[PDB]
Amino acid sequence: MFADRLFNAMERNEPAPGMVLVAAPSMESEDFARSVILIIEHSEYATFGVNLASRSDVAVFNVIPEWVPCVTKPQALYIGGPLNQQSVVGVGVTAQGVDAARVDNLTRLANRLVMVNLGADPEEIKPLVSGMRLFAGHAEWAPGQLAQEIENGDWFVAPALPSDVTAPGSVDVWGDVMRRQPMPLPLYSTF
Repeated sequence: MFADRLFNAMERNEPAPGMVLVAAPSMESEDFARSVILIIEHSEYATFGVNLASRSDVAVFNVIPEWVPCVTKPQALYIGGPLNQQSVVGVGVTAQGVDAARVDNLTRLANRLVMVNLGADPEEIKPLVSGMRLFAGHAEWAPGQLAQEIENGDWFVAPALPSDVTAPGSVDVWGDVMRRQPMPLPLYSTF
């Protein structure tokens, strides 16, 4: 866009758990280009999030095989971010009837999105979620840093959908999240 950075022509939704940070088309960093970062923690100390757009070549079975029954295909670890890549976290979609606030092993982000305690018994969790994906590594923003970057036009804050977390392997996550946003963002998606 000529007038200004693409996102500065859009509305500014407040960052919060359950929202995704969409990378600007011009962001070129190998670790963050075309990422869709789900915010999983947002406090005065930091903001943590996991990219939903990058599938790794590591199969869940080769790391935590006990969770494969609950993992939505592709059953591979997704690269959540450049930090703590040995750390794995699970994001699920609550099943009908479930209220995460009533389950110790499920932490609500927003709507039906939840954090799954991977230390829990997979058999306990299985009937409580209709989908789940595992993320190795995460991204962290120092205090005030996310605001600065948003002001710089680096990120577009938008709500996440369960379909972003359980997206099939043939789906272009960054591309499709951009296509469901107001014009002219869809004109910058690419497949």
